[PDB]
Amino acid sequence: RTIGIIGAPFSKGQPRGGVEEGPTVLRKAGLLEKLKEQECDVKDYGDLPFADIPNDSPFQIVKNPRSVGKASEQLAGKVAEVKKNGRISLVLGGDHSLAIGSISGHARVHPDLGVIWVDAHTDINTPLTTTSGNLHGQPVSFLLKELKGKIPDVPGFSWVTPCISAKDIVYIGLRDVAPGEHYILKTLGIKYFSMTEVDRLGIGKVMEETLSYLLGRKKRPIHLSFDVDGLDPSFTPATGTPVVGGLTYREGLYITEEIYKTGLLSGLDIMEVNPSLGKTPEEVTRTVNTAVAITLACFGLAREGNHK
Ligand SMILES: N[C@@H](CCCC[B-](O)(O)O)C(=O)O
Ligand SMILES: [Mn+2]
Ligand SMILES: [Mn+2]
Repeated sequence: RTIGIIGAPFSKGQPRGGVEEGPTVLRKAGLLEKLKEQECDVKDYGDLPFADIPNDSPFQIVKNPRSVGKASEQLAGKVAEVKKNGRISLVLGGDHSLAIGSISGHARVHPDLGVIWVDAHTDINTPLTTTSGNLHGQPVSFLLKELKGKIPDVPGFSWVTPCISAKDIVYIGLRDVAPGEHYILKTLGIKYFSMTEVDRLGIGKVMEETLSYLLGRKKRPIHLSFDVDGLDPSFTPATGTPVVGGLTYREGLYITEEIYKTGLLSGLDIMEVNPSLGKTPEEVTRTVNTAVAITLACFGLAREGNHK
């Protein structure tokens, strides 16, 4: 379970911009260092410099498409790289649009990967369903095979090619899903566990089924794209789109303690942490701390204890 820290200080996937200064708060909070206290082999590929694109006019109402499509394309090759090194890719990111390039490059080296998406939103808006233009709520849209042919030609993404099927992804923690997104959910038959199902089943059963839905016929690679807003705002408040009634600190730790234990963690994304959105000093450290703990759990830190 070797690690390949990959920093993606990107933000042009939504309005607020301090999200790109996240690989910093995390890195400085002690991430890579605390990972060493664990039997983790860690190699930091440094922060990915995402040069700006000055000339990036809206495509229809889709914002910074070329800036977003390039930074995702940039990450795709960088993630493919650490993956072709026998390392789990750790993507400390800015916004969640980077999951287009994150999952994409992972699939290049591992086309049989299953995606586990922890979020309050499904982020499955097509350039035609979305009503905000923020590309951070459309990433799953560019990634699914079923929908290609329904995904227009947004400038900057011609390097993309649907890598996963609707049946290779699960959603945990949904509580804010748009009408266009819900129809794509039900239509393509995407398996998901919104907050209603976590409430009915308990995260224990929720996690049992998720993994069994993904590793039932073959023990295939798992891609955990974790959005900190999946967790309730009382834990990770320094985030762009917070919704009440979210996953608890403990459920945040339970989801990842279980995933780790499969030994199949292959790729991970810690997205949407924005310090500047913390209305107070301890709001930023509580978001970053909850983000560091989710990461450590993904790599072995167990609440019951650990011993050499
Ligand atoms: N569906 C809204 C919200 C997106 C939420 C994105 B996320 O998961 O990265 O916080 C939009 O399309 O702009
Ligand atoms: Mn998201
Ligand atoms: Mn979200």
